[PDB]
Amino acid sequence: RHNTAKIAVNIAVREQIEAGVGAWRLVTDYEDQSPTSNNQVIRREPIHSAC
Amino acid sequence: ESILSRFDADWTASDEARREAKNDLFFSRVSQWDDWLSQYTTLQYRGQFDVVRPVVRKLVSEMRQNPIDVLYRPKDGARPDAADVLMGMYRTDMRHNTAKIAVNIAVREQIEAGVGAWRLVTDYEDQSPTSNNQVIRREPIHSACSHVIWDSNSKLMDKSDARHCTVIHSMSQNGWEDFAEKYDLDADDIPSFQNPNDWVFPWLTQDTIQIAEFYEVVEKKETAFIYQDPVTGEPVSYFKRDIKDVIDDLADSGFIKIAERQIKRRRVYKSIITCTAVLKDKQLIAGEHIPIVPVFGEWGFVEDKEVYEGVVRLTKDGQRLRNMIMSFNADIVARTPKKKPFFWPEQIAGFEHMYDGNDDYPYYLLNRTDENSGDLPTQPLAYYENPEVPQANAYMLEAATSAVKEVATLGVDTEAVNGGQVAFDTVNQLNMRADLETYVFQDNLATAMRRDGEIYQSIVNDIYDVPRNVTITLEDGSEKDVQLMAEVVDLATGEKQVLNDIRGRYECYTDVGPSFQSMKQQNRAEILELLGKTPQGTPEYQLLLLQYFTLLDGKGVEMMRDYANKQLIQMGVKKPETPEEQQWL
Repeated sequence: RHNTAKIAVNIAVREQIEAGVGAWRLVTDYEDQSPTSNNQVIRREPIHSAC
Repeated sequence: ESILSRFDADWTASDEARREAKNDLFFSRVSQWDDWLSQYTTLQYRGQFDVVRPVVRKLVSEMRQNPIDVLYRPKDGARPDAADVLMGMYRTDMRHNTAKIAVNIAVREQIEAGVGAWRLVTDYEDQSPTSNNQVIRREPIHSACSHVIWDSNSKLMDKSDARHCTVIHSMSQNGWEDFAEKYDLDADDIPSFQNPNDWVFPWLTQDTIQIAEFYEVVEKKETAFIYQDPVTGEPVSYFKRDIKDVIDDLADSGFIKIAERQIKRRRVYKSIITCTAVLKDKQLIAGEHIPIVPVFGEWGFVEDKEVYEGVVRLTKDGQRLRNMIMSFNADIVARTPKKKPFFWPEQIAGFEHMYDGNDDYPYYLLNRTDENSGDLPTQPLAYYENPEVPQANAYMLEAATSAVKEVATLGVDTEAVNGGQVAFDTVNQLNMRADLETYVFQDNLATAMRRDGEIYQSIVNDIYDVPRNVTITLEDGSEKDVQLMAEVVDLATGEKQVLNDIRGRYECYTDVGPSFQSMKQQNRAEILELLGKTPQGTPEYQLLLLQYFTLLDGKGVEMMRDYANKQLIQMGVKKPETPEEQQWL
């Protein structure tokens, strides 16, 4: 459903050279985006400018 | 009103305008027009200098592999012959399209002219045939660089929800086009909009025309179905539930349920949040959301004010004083007061005809006499002597000429291994799904494939049950012809206009990858290198001949799919989709 992470992997690996590492964003807990049997995976993503 | 929320923060745009936003035009100011910055004590004439195309120009010619023609990912939800409701819908490529260039405008839009906003088909079709089979068009917008500011989502967008910043489309004195279906009388709504064109007021061209009223703002929704507290009267009956771990069967603890969630919304109306007002109502539309989405490149930002994604101008070092040559020569070819050969011209310039080029050149009265002096070597050497005779530009001309040792060295390779995919391409493929993503994840009301709903014809099941005498059919040739005449049926009937998010009606998901267009393209990988694919032997007799057709589904040869009927039946493989007909024998 999501084959590749477009910019998320790109700036994350470059930022750690540029600045100190940050956090990694995710949907908190459950039952908001597309709840159902099967159907549940949330793709990787860094946090917002907390680095 | 009492709360300034959406407006007050929107007064901040012009607060940084005097610093970042008025000079944020750099993209088009370095790419075109005038970069004038620090100048003082100057004269006018200057200002066509184009060295910036070499860096910007190859990126639009960079990659021809962006179009990525790809076909038909299947899945396990519905088998490929269960897709029968569409057929040739998007098999058409796209409609007859002005937008085949539009995506090519979008791929350079990471900055270019400040990122534009994307536009799709405000309302339904004017042309109304049957057998819908609907393809479509797209356009972005121009300008709108720093004039629009986006704090919304900006990170992971599948746009499963319709939250948008501002959607209404036009700018012009005919821009009142946008509402042509709507109210549309005198255009009297009188807003005040966004005029940051730096003005000392020498000259002209300010127009106030803009149509902006917010559309859909901050949707917030909670469901967590089928759990509640039925008794005691319930002040603000609805409440919030998240964690589900340890619950088990409570059914006998009390009331039965058999309940569904009717959408419960009274949204306190700030009414489209127009600083002035909106004069019309009833924006509630159909099933799911509005198909329009944004178009987006790579994202990065730091703090309050920034400058983003340097590509165009890396040479800003030498761009400044390499034009001091204008002051070297063009200044001194002007200012010169009479380069002079002073030998014995103490009186110098005589009567007119001397400098008119009269007759022949020899001159008159070069004379010398001196009163009490004494004579020693007076030596008039000075012709104004020497220009700056630049030396270091046998050196420094190359540094302003070449910073590309640091720049153009990016992606050194020719072809074959070590491909040329760069960060520009890798993020843009998620735009192409707009040809499809817009039509699918939305639920929408009736396409009315056959006789609208016609939910069940099952009534016909009433006529056949025959207890008294029944016999099996005696040997059957002749009239039966095509089968399916009603005898006994269990149809697995249910399909509804809005089937909400449920699987089995879904179409296709993201196929993105390299340029492979799938009918067996990567099993034989051609490119420029490998050769031997499927050599001769027993396996190829059943492999390359029947299975490999570069002609796709083409009907120019009907013996493509005709192998199976009278020849291979003893082996038992067929490979049509088996729509219609059979054998005689």
